[PDB]
Amino acid sequence: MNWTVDIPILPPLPTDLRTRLDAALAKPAAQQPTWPADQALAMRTVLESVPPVTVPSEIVRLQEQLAQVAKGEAFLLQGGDCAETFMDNTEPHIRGNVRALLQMAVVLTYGASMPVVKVARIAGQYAKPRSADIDALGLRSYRGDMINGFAPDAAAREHDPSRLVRAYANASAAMNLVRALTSSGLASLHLVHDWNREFVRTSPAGARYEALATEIDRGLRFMSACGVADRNLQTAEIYASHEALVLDYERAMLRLSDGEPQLFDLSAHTVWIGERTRQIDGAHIAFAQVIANPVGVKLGPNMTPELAVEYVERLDPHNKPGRLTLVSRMGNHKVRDLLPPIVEKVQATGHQVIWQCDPMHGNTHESSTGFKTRHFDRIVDEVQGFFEVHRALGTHPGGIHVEITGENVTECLGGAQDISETDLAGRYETACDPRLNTQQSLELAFLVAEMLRD
Amino acid sequence: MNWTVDIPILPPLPTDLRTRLDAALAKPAAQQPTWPADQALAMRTVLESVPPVTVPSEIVRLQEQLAQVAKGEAFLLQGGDCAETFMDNTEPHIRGNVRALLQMAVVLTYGASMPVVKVARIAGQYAKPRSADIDALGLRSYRGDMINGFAPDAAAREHDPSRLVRAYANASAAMNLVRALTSSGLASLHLVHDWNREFVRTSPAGARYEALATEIDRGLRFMSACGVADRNLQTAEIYASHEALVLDYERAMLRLSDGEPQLFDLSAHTVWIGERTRQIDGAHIAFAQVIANPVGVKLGPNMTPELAVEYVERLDPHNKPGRLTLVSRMGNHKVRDLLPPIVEKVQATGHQVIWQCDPMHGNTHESSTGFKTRHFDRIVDEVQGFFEVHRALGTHPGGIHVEITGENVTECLGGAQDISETDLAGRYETACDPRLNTQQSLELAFLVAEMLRD
Amino acid sequence: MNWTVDIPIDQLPSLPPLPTDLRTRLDAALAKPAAQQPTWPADQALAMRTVLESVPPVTVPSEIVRLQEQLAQVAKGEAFLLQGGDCAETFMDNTEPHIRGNVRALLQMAVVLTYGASMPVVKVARIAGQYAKPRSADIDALGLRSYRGDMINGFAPDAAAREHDPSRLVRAYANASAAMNLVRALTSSGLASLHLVHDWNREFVRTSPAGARYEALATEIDRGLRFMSACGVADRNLQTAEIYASHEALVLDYERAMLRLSDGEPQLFDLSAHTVWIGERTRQIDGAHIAFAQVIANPVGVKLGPNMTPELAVEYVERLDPHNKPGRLTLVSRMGNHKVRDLLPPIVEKVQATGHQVIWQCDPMHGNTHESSTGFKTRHFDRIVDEVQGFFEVHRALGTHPGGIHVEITGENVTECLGGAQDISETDLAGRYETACDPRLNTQQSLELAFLVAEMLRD
Amino acid sequence: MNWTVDIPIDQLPSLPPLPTDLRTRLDAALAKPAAQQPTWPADQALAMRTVLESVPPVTVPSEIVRLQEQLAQVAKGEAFLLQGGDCAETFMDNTEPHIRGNVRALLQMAVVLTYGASMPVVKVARIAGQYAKPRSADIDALGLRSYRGDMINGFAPDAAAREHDPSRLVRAYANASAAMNLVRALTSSGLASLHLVHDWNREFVRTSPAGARYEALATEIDRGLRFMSACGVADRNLQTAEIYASHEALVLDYERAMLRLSDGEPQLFDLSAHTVWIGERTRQIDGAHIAFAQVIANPVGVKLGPNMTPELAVEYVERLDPHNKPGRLTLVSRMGNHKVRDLLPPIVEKVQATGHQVIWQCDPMHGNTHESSTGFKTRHFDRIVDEVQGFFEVHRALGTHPGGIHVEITGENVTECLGGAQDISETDLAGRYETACDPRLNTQQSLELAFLVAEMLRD
Ligand SMILES: N[C@H](Cc1ccc(O)cc1)C(=O)O
Ligand SMILES: N[C@H](Cc1ccc(O)cc1)C(=O)O
Ligand SMILES: N[C@H](Cc1ccc(O)cc1)C(=O)O
Ligand SMILES: N[C@H](Cc1ccc(O)cc1)C(=O)O
Ligand SMILES: N[C@H](Cc1ccc(O)cc1)C(=O)O
Ligand SMILES: N[C@H](Cc1ccc(O)cc1)C(=O)O
Ligand SMILES: [Cl-]
Ligand SMILES: [Cl-]
Ligand SMILES: [Cl-]
Ligand SMILES: [Cl-]
Ligand SMILES: [Cl-]
Ligand SMILES: [Cl-]
Ligand SMILES: [Cl-]
Ligand SMILES: [Cl-]
Ligand SMILES: [Mn+2]
Ligand SMILES: [Mn+2]
Ligand SMILES: [Mn+2]
Ligand SMILES: [Mn+2]
Repeated sequence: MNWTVDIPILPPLPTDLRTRLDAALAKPAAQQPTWPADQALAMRTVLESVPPVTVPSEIVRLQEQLAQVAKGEAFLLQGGDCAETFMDNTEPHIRGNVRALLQMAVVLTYGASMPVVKVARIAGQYAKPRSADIDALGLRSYRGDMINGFAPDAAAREHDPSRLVRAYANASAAMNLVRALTSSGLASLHLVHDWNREFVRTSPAGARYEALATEIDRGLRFMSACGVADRNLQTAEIYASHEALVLDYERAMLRLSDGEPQLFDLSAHTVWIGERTRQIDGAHIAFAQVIANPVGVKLGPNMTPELAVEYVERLDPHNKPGRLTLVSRMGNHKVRDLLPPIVEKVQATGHQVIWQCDPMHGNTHESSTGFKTRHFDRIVDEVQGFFEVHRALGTHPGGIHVEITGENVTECLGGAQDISETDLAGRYETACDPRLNTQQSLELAFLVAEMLRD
Repeated sequence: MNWTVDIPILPPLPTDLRTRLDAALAKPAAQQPTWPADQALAMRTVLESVPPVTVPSEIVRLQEQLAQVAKGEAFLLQGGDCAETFMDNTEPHIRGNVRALLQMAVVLTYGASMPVVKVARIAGQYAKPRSADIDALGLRSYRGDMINGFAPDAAAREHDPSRLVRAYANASAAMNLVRALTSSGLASLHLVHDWNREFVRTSPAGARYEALATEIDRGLRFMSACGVADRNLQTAEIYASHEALVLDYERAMLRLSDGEPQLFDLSAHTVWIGERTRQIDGAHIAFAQVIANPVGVKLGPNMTPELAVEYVERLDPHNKPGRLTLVSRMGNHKVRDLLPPIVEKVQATGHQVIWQCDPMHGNTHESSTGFKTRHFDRIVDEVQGFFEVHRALGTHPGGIHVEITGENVTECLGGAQDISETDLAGRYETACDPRLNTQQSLELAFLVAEMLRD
Repeated sequence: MNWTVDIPIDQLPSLPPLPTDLRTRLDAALAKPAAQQPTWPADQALAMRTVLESVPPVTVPSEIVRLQEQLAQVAKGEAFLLQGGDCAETFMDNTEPHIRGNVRALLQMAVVLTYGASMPVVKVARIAGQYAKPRSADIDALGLRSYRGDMINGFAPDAAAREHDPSRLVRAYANASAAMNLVRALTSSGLASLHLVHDWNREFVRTSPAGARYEALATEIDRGLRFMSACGVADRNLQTAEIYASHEALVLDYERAMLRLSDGEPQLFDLSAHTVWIGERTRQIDGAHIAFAQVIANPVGVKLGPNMTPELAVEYVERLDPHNKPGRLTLVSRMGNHKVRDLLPPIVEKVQATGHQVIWQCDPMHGNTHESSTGFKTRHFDRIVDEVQGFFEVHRALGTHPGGIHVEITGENVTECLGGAQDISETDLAGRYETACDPRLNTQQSLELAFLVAEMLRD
Repeated sequence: MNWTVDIPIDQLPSLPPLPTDLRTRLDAALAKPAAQQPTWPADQALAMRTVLESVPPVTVPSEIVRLQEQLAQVAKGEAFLLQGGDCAETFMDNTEPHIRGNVRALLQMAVVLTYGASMPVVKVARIAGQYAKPRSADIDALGLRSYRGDMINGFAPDAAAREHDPSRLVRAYANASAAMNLVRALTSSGLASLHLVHDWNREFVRTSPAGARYEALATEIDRGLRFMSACGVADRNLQTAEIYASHEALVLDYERAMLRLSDGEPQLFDLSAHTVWIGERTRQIDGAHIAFAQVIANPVGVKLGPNMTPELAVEYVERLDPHNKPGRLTLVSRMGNHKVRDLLPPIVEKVQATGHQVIWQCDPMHGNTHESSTGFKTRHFDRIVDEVQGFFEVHRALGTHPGGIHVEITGENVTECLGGAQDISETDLAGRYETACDPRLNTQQSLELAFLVAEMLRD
């Protein structure tokens, strides 16, 4: 029942990188798995010899496009599953999520009148933090498939270092498919947009989006009338991202680039540090300072303007637009009060970060029926508030970071489908937080396109 | 006061072309100048040695694009001065007309969702027919600058064969400039469309066109957001056309192409035969049958379905879509009754003509103040009727043929500027029929774009 | 305590099965006898196939359809096929440097071949799945069950490692998908750039002992590239590099589990690769391998060695190109340099007369293998070049198209094939003989071969 | 009764005059003495200038700005300038065939030069206005006032025709605009296609008596083009052909009347052409021609013959490139093949030390003219080639850029220059000596020169 891998039995890092990497990893690290060190080492030794998920030239390219976002010349769409699972790492599922991002992106592009950088939560989003080590059933908490199992039994919840290699296998398989898919017919704007027009026809609030959908279609037809063939467009790039949480995994996937040599985390193109692991003197922030990838930090409602500035100065020490993304997650009822003084203070530093809205993690609650859930209207209202904040300051609302899937799940309440607490039981499939289903994700893109237009 | 040209003192036509050309020109020809034959010959001998205004490969290309029009895959915009004059053959004027066509074309392209073929009435529109040889002042009628002078005195109205060479000089100069202009910054869609947005801001009915103007701007911005640079578009082609009226001029500008050899009239890319010279057994129709250029015939209210068919069978004997354009000029109050049976009968033949609306020549009347004029609303209503006719039959409304200028003249009544009979006296500059000024021409394009959309 | 980590293969729910009609066709084909198959228990094989039936595919049908179009152009004399990579991939060497080196060598070869042929070169790597090999003897020189490639057992000369382990099917898939991922990343990186890739060809000329021989062509290629640039052709404005994946379809357990239905018409594609070939020891006309190739939509190839008859050749054409699709079938000649000029012409004539258009591809390696006095299995560069030379002569005489080459190469500076400008000797072989099977052309030899074939395309 | 038709020049209302400040500057410049001007009455000249002030321009400022950018690239060593066409255009020969033949020859030369130089070639024709020439003697060998070109008087050797006729200004404009129209049509026709144009270079090699000499390069160019095509470069996906117009700015009446203001910054452009040069006999440092060149925005050139000093050269640089704009000024060497290697280096060194970047262009014709024993004025192909050879040597020795050539050519198979592969003799000259002024390279000679210069660019 096991495939078995041989433990390799080789370029030394430049002395300074070895020193800084060691210092970063010696700092305290929250939310790490508790598995034996000798077993972790063996797994990392396997991962240090595998082909990388991404390569440095792609990360450099992403950095260039994120700079444009930071400068107000592009918009960032980041999205995908809350938690990828080994079980659902399948072609239909992956294609569903790629398609939903593409569908959203064309609508946002038209509304923003500028390019949309597409970053999927995919090919590595297998680890999550927990506030409690014992869950509501008295079991050790599920921390994602890189760590332990979702099944509600003790043995499955044991931390298993073999999941580090299993997670890489799943991630590299998914990434291969994402690459194949973005240079397939799935890339074509016309294909992708006719999907949106089917969505408009079947949605209960379709008549509401019909005008913009038609306008987009006429735009695409105009492009074609002017002689623009699909043969000669910017062909689709979808980048890979996840939360950099398990440092055993991230450190094993570091590779030294071939103009000074730098350390790149090649488990992804970009990674972010979450609320529970962003300790300013912690290993995760220190790890982010050593790697060359673009990075994000999640900023919740206890964020101060002063700490935001300290993240900016530590994480973008050389003033490189787009290197750092600050991901606002303040709850729809607070975003308007809490965000402006953070934005003002950071902007005064002269650094150019991307300001990205995560309207999901600040707006979750537990339904009467037991399922943890989010209301579509709160998610939409946070994005609305985020846009108001930036428009008042004249700063750039740079992007959104959403949890979505191309499946017709029943996880977040509301939308045009008016998903109720009752409906939640029928198709609740997430291993963790509730995702916008394909219709809700589409509807949000339309709604956000209008915010971009106004 | 004269430049003087030496009379050349040389490839024989294939025997069949010489025979057919001679037969065509021996047939009766209406509306020809009355100047001595020996003087005409000398002028034609000069014109037989000049560089051509157009070349065969451009005419072949136009034919390819007109085929697409005939098949329902493109739309034809034909427009420019009623009568070009030597006096106004200037850079500002020519640029004005090129700009007005470009402005109209972008709007029509967006509305049609397909390419617009642009054919200017330019670089040769120097001759006109007259129903009376003596005009309202008792003078011999002005027949255009290729024939005689506009000035109201006897001597200026004498027919002067030297105007054949003078007309070529003016035509080749204008064509040179048209070519320079269509590969200048004037070509750029963004430039051209910001003009339309200034028009929207200053028009008295601007609020009416604002929505479509914004929609176009968002379409252009989307194109740019998708990575379409102006560097890599279909760069502007504007073709040259005039009424083939003076056979001394047209025959002198024939050239034998270098896959069988054919006769091309290189005074223009396409030419049309007017109402007063379309005698079925006449020299003009017979001349049109010998040349390889695409051709049009104007069809007025006494047109029968049967005669239309005879034109089609004589002028498109080989069934080449786009070779023939049938130009409906029935008056706004008749187009709806008269056009359908012509369309039905021609369509039954299996030939594919372009159906083009000329909403001007069927709707002219004399104002109380003396000036010959047309009402904007009748012009618009004829185009509207033309579209209704085709939509009922499921045939392709292929194009419009309008008389326009990029100057702010006061020649046609109405439009958003509400030009009245009083206003007509202030800026009436046409050597012949009243042209839509730059604002009216633009407004019509918007109106026609909506017909194309509905 | 023995330097291994086990990776749980959790059972996960199955996606919908393939259509009953197509599975009916498949079962009939696979009831045919299959040579050279692993001996592992059926129940274990089934469990592992079940895992593979639900994994993300290595390739997708639209790429296969695109390859088929490019291979049609090859069959019609309008493109040239370059196929190459390791004789056997190993899991141990399935690393970034090794993959990058093989991708690089193939690109280096292709630009030289493109110039020489004055037509596009279709690039198909032996990569992301070449993990199984037949054997003639069930017992090797060490008295062990033979190594059958990493999909089946281990190279290490010990009993435990040599047992047939069906878990290696899944390990094979993990390695194929990781490699394919990287091949995709590399072909859209700076590695794709013609200028970058041809500068490497320039360093090669400067340092090769016989570089003076190739300088003329290398300079001429550089001048061609600079002309492109001078006419205003930007490198982003070219056909961006496609490298397809291929291997020998040997382990039917693996291939059948990697079958998928196209989205739609709908039919079976083997998504473990873009194209696969059938080997000399598994091409029985009524065997399971040919039957499997009949059922799949991918372009396929069949190796043709010196025992081939024109009649059997014709039977392959009738079974595997029944719809007369140009380029769907490639016939790969491996007759030895001393036999190709005699044995190939009758095969070609007979196939051409069928009215089908196959690709005629030259494998100049597998017919020219010998053993050194110092032990190592080896091939002579000159014999390899000479078979391709003879292959061109055959087609030139017949007015037929020499479609392409199929070679075993690596971007490593190994010492596996004798000869080349480096004059690799029998003594030298012991330095870096790293192949887990047949001797490969090293990076210099492979690049030197491309220059030589470029000259053969120019005459 | 004498085979002429008069074309009325109707007076038409004037458009707005040029700005007063700019006309003030112009008047100050044109008060300077002007050599070689027609003697026609001032009042008639004025009337004709008034007509020309309102005609559509020959060129537009955006094309001139684009040329200036391409000429900057030449000045910096990143492109090569090809300038060529008739020594004198005549109204009688300003026909479609003749224009097409000259455009064709220039394109044929440019593709060969592009390959050889491994960089873009800027194509500037001597066309659409080269209708005026200076003379040394006011009385010719027939006892007549000298022919001054068709803008001024008639070639025919009779008194009436030789009188200076200001109507010829308008006839010149009519002919320039007709020619420019056609040049524009031709450069966006199939004549633009690299393949078409290079096939002509292939026929030329096959039939030239010394074609064996050029076959290698011709084949190599063809292989480069086929490589482009093989890498997927479609001919519609290239920089579509631009051919600019130039002539010697000689008749100040014509040039000043063709001045226009750019739309906007705003400044004077001479829209009778894209670029104009000042000749050897009108380049007085304080004369009207240099002053006129100062005032206009177009790129300009100055001919530099064997009397030139480094100091005067430097004065041209200071007057005509006062803002240090690379490529705004071209210095055109015409020192004779026996003198260029001695006379050019001191001029170059001195100009380079100024810190300005001019274009160094070689005119290998006007310094190598002699008369045959059979009467005809002529030039030797070998002397022409040799000046360009010597010009390259000068720049190679100095590390400076040989910017381009300026040659007199036609697409006609005339017999005007001795030598070339056809070995044109003194006897042969009488067959087709058709130039109204200096002897031109015929189509074969001009194409042969391009191969030879291509080799000089390759070394
Ligand atoms: N070198 C691979 C290591 C590997 C590749 C891919 C993978 O998913 C896991 C492990 C092996 O020995 O198997
Ligand atoms: N594998 C990393 C550091 C490393 C070492 C060497 C190298 O080339 C890349 C990355 C660790 O956790 O120490
Ligand atoms: N060959 C021209 C003929 C010509 C050209 C242009 C023109 O506008 C009129 C006449 C000449 O002799 O003048
Ligand atoms: N110039 C024309 C006919 C013609 C003759 C010869 C030629 O090459 C073209 C056209 C005429 O009126 O007779
Ligand atoms: N869903 C995957 C199946 C898989 C994916 C990738 C892989 O390399 C092996 C197996 C799992 O259960 O782990
Ligand atoms: N408006 C023109 C001026 C002109 C145009 C073209 C030309 O070749 C000469 C003169 C005319 O009066 O005729
Ligand atoms: Cl890289
Ligand atoms: Cl599906
Ligand atoms: Cl042509
Ligand atoms: Cl103006
Ligand atoms: Cl079975
Ligand atoms: Cl053995
Ligand atoms: Cl004056
Ligand atoms: Cl003389
Ligand atoms: Mn989440
Ligand atoms: Mn009219
Ligand atoms: Mn092998
Ligand atoms: Mn000369």
